[PDB]
Amino acid sequence: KAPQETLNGGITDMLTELANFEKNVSQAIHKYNAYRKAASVIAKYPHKIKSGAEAKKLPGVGTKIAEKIDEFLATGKLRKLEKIRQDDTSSSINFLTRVSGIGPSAARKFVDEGIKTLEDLRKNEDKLNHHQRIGLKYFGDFEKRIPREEMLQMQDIVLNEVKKVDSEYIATVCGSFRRGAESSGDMDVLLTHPSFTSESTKQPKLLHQVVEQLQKVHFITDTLSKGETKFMGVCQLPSKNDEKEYPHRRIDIRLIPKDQYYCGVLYFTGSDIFNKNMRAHALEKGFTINEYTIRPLGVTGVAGEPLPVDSEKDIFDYIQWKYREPKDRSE
DNA sequence: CCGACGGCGCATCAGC
DNA sequence: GCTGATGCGC
DNA sequence: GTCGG
Ligand code: NA
Ligand code: NA
Repeated sequence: KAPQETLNGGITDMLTELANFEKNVSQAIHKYNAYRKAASVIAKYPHKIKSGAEAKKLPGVGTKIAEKIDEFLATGKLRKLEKIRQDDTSSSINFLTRVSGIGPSAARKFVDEGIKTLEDLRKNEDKLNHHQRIGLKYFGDFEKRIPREEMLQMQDIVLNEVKKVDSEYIATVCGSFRRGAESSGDMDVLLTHPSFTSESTKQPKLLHQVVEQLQKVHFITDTLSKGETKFMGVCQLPSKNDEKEYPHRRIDIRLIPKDQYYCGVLYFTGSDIFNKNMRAHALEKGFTINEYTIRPLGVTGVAGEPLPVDSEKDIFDYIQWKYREPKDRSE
């Protein structure tokens, strides 16, 4: 259950700025993660907060954050923020990172080499790599929320081609999209083939082939990176005659060994909080999970040998939990 | 006090 | 050349 | 930055 706007947005928002600043400008992921974490739980939090103490209570919340929360309650702002908002470099530094391929080093490098806008980018592509190129290119597309309708749509295309290419494959769209989301950010493609498993001799072709196909059929426009197992690229929906071009979008496809799929599936489907809790119970029944497998916890304190997973269920099976519907994997 | 905090594929870079 | 290390995104 | 050894 989550309410939150006229409630604690002021806070969650400030925090997010904070987080960004750490990541991008700071180069402190942990700190970004920390601020995000705080931002989340408080998001979920049913009350009109009234102080830090109140929030301290939150798990994630703490001293400094709560300190902030007081100024903010009191002032309606965070002074830190104003100097940050007013500091040149920082902002530009935060902006550029928006650009897919551009991280904090690049972004800071650029800003030092004077570059600090799309333009500068545009006027400097000899100074960008591919990934960065496509990202600059697709800048607005990417930040576009994707529509499930489309998702569905997109969902269908990717779905058949694979089917066209080979019949034995398996794919599945994961993410919020799997969780039943009205909208998404990208398309996570989870796939595998029978001929591809754990101790098996890999067919790059497999993945290859699925790409090409989707390529062949002008589904996937660009290509961020690709190798025997992972492919990250740009894809689009064929334009309806006299109907303006939709947006281009993120899509990644992942190939997995059949023995680890569901784990992968399960893993990749989320939620994140869900995974945590699950990791927990699964543990309670004496096992340790991950993206790949499920292991029987050692009678000692830890002990190898992964179990036979033929489904998501099975997973659920081992830990004595009802096979949850991806829909309610909210946690 | 102090370490962990997800890890990994894939591209490009520093080096030998 | 290639190895490993670093950036990036997921 | 927060949590927890
Ligand atoms: Na706390
Ligand atoms: Na970026």
